[PDB]
Amino acid sequence: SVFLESDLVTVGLAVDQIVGVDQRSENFSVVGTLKLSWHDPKLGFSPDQCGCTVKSFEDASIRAVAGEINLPLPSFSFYNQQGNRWSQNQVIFVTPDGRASYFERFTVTLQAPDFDFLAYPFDRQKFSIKVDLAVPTNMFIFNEIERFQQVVGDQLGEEEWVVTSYSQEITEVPFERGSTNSRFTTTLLVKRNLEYYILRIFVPLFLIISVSWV
Amino acid sequence: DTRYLTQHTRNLQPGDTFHALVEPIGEAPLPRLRLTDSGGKPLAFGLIDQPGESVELNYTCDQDICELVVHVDGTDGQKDSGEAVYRLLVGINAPNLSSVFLESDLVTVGLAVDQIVGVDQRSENFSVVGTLKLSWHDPKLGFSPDQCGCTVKSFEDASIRAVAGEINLPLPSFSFYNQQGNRWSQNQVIFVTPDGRASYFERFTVTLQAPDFDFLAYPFDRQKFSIKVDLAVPTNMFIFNEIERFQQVVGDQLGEEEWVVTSYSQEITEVPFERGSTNSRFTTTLLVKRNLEYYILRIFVPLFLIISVSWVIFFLKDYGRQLEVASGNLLVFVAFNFTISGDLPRLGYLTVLDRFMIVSFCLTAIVVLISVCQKRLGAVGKQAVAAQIDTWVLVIYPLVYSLYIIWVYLRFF
Repeated sequence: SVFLESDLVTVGLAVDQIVGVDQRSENFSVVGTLKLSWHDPKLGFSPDQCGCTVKSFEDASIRAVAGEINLPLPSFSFYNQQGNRWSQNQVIFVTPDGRASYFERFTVTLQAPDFDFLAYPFDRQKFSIKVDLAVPTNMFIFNEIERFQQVVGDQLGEEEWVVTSYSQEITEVPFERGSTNSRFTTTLLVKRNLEYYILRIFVPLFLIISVSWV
Repeated sequence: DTRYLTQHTRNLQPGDTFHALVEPIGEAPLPRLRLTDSGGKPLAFGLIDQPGESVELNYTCDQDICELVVHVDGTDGQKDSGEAVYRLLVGINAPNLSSVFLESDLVTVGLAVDQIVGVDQRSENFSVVGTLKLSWHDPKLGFSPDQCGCTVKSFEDASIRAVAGEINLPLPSFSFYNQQGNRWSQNQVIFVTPDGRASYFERFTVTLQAPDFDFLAYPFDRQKFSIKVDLAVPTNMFIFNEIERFQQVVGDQLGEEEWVVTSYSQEITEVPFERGSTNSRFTTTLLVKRNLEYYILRIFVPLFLIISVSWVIFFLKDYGRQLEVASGNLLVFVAFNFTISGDLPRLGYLTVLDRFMIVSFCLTAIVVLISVCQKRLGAVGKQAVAAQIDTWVLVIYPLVYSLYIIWVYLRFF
């Protein structure tokens, strides 16, 4: 068994809807789910007090009442978030073992600064969901990605773009001076539906230039 | 998906017995049965019987109170066994091969739409106001009405989620799956009786996703507006089992004029979450069809008029003027065409109206292609030839007119 005692953040994320995709403002909006999990021998829920294996908590209770012992918790931030994150449930479960599992279903607006409009309307793009820790890696790191459900939902609900391939991958980033924090970069690569562009722009053009020929 | 099972039992009194049995009703492989306490610590083994097909199990209560949880282990079995059935025989005092001895906590969900505020087309979402009622017996939170000169006490949001979580017994959380943005919750009030009957309803405003928007049939299109409401917790804790219609699902006065509801659907499902864990989903679906009374009087009536003009010009045969008129009628067409506004998001497909419109425009220009030809003839001569085709066209024009309609009837219906 492993004698360096571990606290290690397991991050999972999943997109389930692409609500909005702005072009002018170069942002886009997705609904999703984000799950963090980590063993703490602490918060050791002996099930003599509770006739149960598992107890759970939501937002105001966790951030306040779990901070009653003043042991640390792995904070996190959507780096390239614009505006607000519309958090529907922020529920967090714990085992006697002391296995923390926090997932949060969310609504977000995200920046896409890697919009190349040159290839238009034949253009591909990168939609990213970069999710850092707020705390440094003196405290917490995500090391292992769990795919807790499929990253790209069957029913995204957007018709101008469709996703080609996804990418989930961890990096470590400088913060402050000489301090590094993990970043769970969750990137969709996308290509544009040209069927609109062919039928309402291209054939008309062909027709009009055909007239000049004839 | 559900490859393991539990049942939280009733509180056994001191020195009271317990009997349990599993039998494969659907010729399925043999399961492991066990009894455990309310926590993890286990009490017994469901042994494989003398016959060799039944899982016999026994235990008697020695502690001050016995909180019991029967396990049915389903991991050494048929791989992805779509159907595996079992008959679970459980009882307290009589060893035999009135009231219900599996302790129940069971979420009763009711929902009702009262307004369809907004219906976006481009973004493919829509907004409704409603009410959602959850109810469940917990012998716990047992409100003895000696403290309160009353039968019932109630709580609103900040008090329930915080102060009801003071005892740290669990509560059935829930989420609108296909919610976009925020849920505008007006009152989140929850009632309880001494009995320990939980009554939570919440009036809400929501924006919901409709990824099942087919724009092809447009403007003759029907759609599905859904309100999928999951639990956040798994079914180790809570399940909705029974739907109560606490008021009529579709309000008389929805307040929307472009669509009206055809039929509704309320129905429970169970959905995978995490790995190997299932949570209930209260799918409450409105089926909808479009009011075309707008579409008939501002799109279709005019179209008919404009194409009628192309028809009637063939009557005239003063060919210069005929052509002038036809050309003019086509010119209007352009104006009209860009007038009709479709609020549809830019779309991969042609819809119905897009197809009829494109057929209208082009041959309307074919009527102009014919006026030229006739005028030319008339000028050089063979004027009767021009008149022949005039009659010729009038016959054929409105039937290709008609079959085209019947053509798309078929493909689009």
